[PDB]
Amino acid sequence: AIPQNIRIGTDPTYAPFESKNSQGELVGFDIDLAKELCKRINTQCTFVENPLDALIPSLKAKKIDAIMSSLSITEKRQQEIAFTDKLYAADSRLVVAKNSDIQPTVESLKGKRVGVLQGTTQETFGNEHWAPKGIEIVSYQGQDNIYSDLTAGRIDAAFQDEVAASEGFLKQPVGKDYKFGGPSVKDEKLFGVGTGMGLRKEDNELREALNKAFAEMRADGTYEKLAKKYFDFDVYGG
Repeated sequence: AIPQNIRIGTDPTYAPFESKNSQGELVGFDIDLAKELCKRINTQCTFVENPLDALIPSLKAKKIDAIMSSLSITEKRQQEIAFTDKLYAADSRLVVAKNSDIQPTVESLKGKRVGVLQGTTQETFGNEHWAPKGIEIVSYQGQDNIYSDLTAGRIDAAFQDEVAASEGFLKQPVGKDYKFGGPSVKDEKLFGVGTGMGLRKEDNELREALNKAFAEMRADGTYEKLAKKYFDFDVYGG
């Protein structure tokens, strides 16, 4: 028998990713997924505010039944707990201006300047991945600073996620001025397959479901359909 009620901990921090209604209602892209799952699981879903750093402890304190946030999933993390409801693939994407023709390849990247966001696997990984390749990389401490450089042409391209890029980049007039270099490259191991919900292994039955429900969404293209609606990109590409 499945749980009578499911407690989810979601703390909106990125409008594009989530948000809150002044009417007291809760809205967000990740929320819509949970609802669809709630029906499939045939149970009640309750959202509780709480920061990631608190989500992990809360899960241990049995305070929450599941964790739903931007938190990325990784093999190393899987060894600790169980993950599912995978939202989207968080690989990488290249953003360049139509003026400069750049294709998904380290070669064409050689001699080109690339900007990255400090405090990430890209910079650290790049410092070695794109280091011996003879590629110049710059780390920034501002998210908007990176886009500003791109719009200025100070950077030949930036390694960002597809969903995050389109969700914001394209979702903003900035993308209109420039938008090219879809699929790029990057180690998926750093961020795993992408992002998902943090569940405990004991969730043998729940995991079996959520996973089953996810497969159904793919069969009916519910996931892909929603993605195409929210934004025009490729989930597979990540």
